[PDB]
Amino acid sequence: SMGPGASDCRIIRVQMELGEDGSVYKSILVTSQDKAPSVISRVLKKNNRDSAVASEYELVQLLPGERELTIPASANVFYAMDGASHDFLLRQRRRSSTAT
Repeated sequence: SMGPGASDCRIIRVQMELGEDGSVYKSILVTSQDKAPSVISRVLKKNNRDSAVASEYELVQLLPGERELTIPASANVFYAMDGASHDFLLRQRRRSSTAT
């Protein structure tokens, strides 16, 4: 398409397991090459955290049929996300270390 608003970035909503504090849903910017671990770092610091290694968490996209599409590390969220919902979440991942 054509139009003056040719910008290539967008903003998504991201929750966390906070519970009491309510659904975070913070406005997180998404660039053309924003990979999962880059976006996670922004979400973590938006949660008033001492924001930690993104490798300890995983990026998740919410889908309208009550499903979850988990975005892997080497995928640009901007293209990895299905694009059916601008809503996402972040959760601590339990998976091991740097064994070669």
